[PDB]
Amino acid sequence: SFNGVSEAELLTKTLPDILTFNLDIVIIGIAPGLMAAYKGHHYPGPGNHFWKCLFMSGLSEVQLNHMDDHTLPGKYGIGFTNMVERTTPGSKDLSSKEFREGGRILVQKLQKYQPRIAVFNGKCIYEIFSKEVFGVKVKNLEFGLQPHKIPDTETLCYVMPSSSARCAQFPRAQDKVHYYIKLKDLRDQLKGIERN
DNA sequence: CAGCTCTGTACGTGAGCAGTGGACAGCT
DNA sequence: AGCTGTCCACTGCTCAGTACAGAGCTG
Ligand SMILES: Nc1nc(=O)[nH]cc1C(=O)O
Repeated sequence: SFNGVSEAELLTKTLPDILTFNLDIVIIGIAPGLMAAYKGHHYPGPGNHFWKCLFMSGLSEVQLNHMDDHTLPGKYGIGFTNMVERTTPGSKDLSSKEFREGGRILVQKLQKYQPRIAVFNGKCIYEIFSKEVFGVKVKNLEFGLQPHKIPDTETLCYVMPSSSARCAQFPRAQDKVHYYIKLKDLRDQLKGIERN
């Protein structure tokens, strides 16, 4: 239990997406966790490396945490959303129907606000997104920039390893910070190419 | 065969938890 | 000195997606 709050109570709770227009980066999660639903703020968890990697990459340029998430769209042009709106404990707890339902809702949100870069935050959520939305399932899928824009917009797709600490292949935030940096370079490159 | 999909299985760090015990001040 | 308590340093845990092998497909 979290400070006396049952897990069943957290499952009923939802984590509201923080979204505006003209955003440089929208961070797409898998689906909000217990700690995330509890705090009412994105990427609380003690481990998750999100806020650590955000600082180490120089994106935030100051060390922040989940409570500053609402100030991100204004200052840093960074938004938040999820593949699945439902509050879930882990990824293995999600079915295929839920992912694809969330896939439709996600792409509709993405083609609504239309940011510069739509950043997936996992391996798996883009695998399903690419198969569902683009109808393209590629063997040996890779991280980083993707060949396909979301339909009828200019928004690029960028894939990163999940900021969750459950991932053994990327044990430390030092391992995942590499993609955050390249994301920053992509953002600066889109701004410079636009002003040209 | 060859390739593709599906299921299950195993894998590292470092933050936080409860339990443990040593340090140690306040007593008499 | 002897006893008893709090406090905290420290312990041993457990816990927050991804790659891949192999069974079961289909061409
Ligand atoms: N973006 C996320 N949000 C969550 O609530 N859990 C996990 C992720 C993730 O793996 O990116």
